[PDB]
Amino acid sequence: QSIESAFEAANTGHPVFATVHSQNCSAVMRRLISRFDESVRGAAIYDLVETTRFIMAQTLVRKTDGNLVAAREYLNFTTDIREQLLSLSDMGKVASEVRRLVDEFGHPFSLEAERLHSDGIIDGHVAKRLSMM
Amino acid sequence: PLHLPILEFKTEYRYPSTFEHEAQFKDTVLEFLAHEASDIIIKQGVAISAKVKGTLCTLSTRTLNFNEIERIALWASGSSSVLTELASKKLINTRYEVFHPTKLTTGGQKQRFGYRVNISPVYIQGKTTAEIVMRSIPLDPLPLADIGLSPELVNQMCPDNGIVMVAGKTSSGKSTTFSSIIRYIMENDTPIKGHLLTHEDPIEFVYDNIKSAHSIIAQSQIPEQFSSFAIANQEALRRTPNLIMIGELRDKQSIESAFEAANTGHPVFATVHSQNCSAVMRRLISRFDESVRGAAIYDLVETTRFIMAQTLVRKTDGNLVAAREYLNFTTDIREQLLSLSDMGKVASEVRRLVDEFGHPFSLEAERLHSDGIIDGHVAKRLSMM
Amino acid sequence: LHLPILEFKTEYRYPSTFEHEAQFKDTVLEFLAHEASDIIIKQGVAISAKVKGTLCTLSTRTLNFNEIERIALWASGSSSVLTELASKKLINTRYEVFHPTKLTTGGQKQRFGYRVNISPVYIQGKTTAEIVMRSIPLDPLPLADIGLSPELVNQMCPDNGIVMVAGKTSSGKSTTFSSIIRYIMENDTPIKGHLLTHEDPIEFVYDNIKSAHSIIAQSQIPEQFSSFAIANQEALRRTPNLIMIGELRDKQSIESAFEAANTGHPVFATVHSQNCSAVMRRLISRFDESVRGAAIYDLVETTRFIMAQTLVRKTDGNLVAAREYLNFTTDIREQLLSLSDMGKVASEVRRLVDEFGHPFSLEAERLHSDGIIDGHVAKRLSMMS
Repeated sequence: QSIESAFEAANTGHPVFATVHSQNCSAVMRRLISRFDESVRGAAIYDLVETTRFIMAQTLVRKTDGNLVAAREYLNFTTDIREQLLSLSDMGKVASEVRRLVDEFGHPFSLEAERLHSDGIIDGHVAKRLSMM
Repeated sequence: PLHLPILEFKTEYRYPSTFEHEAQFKDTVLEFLAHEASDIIIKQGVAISAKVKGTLCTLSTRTLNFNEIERIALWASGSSSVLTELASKKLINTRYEVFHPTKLTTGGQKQRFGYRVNISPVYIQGKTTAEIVMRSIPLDPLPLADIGLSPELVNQMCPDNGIVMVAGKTSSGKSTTFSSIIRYIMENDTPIKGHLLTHEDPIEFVYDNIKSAHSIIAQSQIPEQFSSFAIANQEALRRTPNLIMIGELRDKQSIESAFEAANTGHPVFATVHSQNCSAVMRRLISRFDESVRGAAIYDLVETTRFIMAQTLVRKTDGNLVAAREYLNFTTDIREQLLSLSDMGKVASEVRRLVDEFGHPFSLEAERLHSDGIIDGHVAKRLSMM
Repeated sequence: LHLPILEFKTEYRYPSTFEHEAQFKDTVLEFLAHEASDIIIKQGVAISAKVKGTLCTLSTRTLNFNEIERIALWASGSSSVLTELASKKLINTRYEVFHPTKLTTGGQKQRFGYRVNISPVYIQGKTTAEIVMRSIPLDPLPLADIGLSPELVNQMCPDNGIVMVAGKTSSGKSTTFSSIIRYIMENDTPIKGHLLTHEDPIEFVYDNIKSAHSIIAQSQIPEQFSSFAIANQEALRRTPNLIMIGELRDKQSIESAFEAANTGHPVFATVHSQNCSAVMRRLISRFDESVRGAAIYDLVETTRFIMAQTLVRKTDGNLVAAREYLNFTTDIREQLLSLSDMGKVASEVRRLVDEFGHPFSLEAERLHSDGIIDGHVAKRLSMMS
């Protein structure tokens, strides 16, 4: 019911900011879809792709200092990306696709870990942990 | 000085030093109303602001203290226990009418503006207050020329049967479009005449002051008179309607019900939350499982007579115009979509068909921009959809 | 001065203000002189009726919410109906008007029968009722008129078990069942004796059906029994040879059907379902998983015959009933029982209707070959239902 209310607020023309307890963007999509039964699950996937504009996953990792930094995956849902997500003939794959697309067009946790690691903000170990997210 | 919301110059009033009385408050309200206000917001933290031209304007830099907002709150609520109720966690929505003395109607008596007033818990500088919000309530259906529609086009939108859909993100534009179309229906000789039911969320528009030779309208409120929209339609079948404003098509059951209504005798006006006509098609089709999806596409193509997506774009001038893309589902179009082989290309092909025979968003932006109304960039965005 | 059309009067002068029921019945009779089919009473406007589809009235004068109160009292079974309206109760009943001037029947008198919706509306800030009465056929229709073969309906009248006709609300299941009962008691059929019908709105009456072997009692279900559950509990207390129950809509209705059938009665049920498989699946879904096995067994064992039916418009422009049906024989039923998985029953039933029944595809083929439906219509029938 929360996810549906977010849908309606979005489609009634309003920015909706929402928090999700998932590890990463793929996990966000999959988790959101899990809420909806198979009978409604097509409609739900279409609503979710059509209304989503942007997905950020965050985690806290240890800086070389010992302080924490927020590493972020994000995918930005351009009209291109959403058009691509809709046209996968099987929607069981949507989540997977998102991953792919995040990898191709977004800022995956691997890329963020490379980026922190190049700036020396992060060790190799937590870099590896973080890419694995 | 500090960053501030915009203040338009006042009309017929000097700003109150402090909000002492409901007549002061009302005078502020109709000053706002001169600066045509979509909505008006009272919060203690900031000066009174209203949504003029879909932006936030404030009349003075002065910021109301909590007692001001308490008084205003008790005026608009009409209940002293308001914050008492707010701790009781009862949600407080009511109506607040303000009458502008000098203005009067075509006939009528005394000019009235309704507001829907929600009073909602907020939390600020460490504790609970109320925020008040007054949404202006549309007065009467606007003439079609007034809202940018030609009598011809709406003639297209007034079939003997089937489904006319208007599509958009915001409810205001749909309510306005369909209310205008219904007033035009009542006032003119048109294929669809007789009993007109509308199943509205907030009954936005009223038809008390629309003269009809041939037609009657019955309006029913969203939650409170009819619990469901399903309930309201199922009962609608019992009401010998000559046109059914169904409300939004959302779930499989809503659009199957719409199919039902159309496939008896009488027109159905539906709104859809999608950006353009192709998007309308694709979205409605989404509601249906693979196995049922063929039958569903057949029903959708055969029942549909006309699809309008509208948006609001900002003209160079400093105002908001409705951009409309529309396709009329004439028998040729319907046959062409039925003549498809995949039948899953119906969305694409509907796009193509809007390009060929409809009014695409690109053409609408080209015509708007060709005239003074919109700049090249907003025209670009408009064509993009 | 703009007005809907008003009739030339036959017999009576319009009341200054509606007070007595006899004025209202007289008005209905005036409308009937003009062969008026439906009547809308609403607050803003004069009492109107649809003559040949077009709205009309007996006077320019509008009605006060008071006389809409009165009229609502008269047409509806219940008293003080507005509180029932604010209780989100759906108020459909039936209303009868006997002809004053000794218009008599083939027998002794002549009566006119009305399906009365009362619906909540919103007028000028206030909740109201709109009333709509649709003249409805009084006597069940012969099989030939609704296109049923005596052989098939004999197929569908067991000594025991459940006969279901499924369909959309606007598909005239009630008509089918009324025809089937009239034929039941007019002909020599396996089912004879005391037949009870429980009808929300009672539509058809059997007062003019002479039977050699059977008596029929009809009970209206809001007004005479508070609930369907109560009426079915009471039905067994009586000595029924056939119980036309309600829609099978929730667990309790389905269970009442189970009880009636298992105490050795034909049970006639409607289901809100597009096809037979869909009927089975829907009924099974009503039960929790813990009880759903038992419920499935009961369902297959008590079912004797399943009809889904649609009204499809035919080449002429009029509409006829397409019917898919399966007869549940001992062999069919036991074959539904003897599955590795019972959750598959629905699927199976699909299969079975294709194999042993009259599927929608076959029905569309045979309608189309005899040139009843246009080919598009046949395709739609085959696609799903």
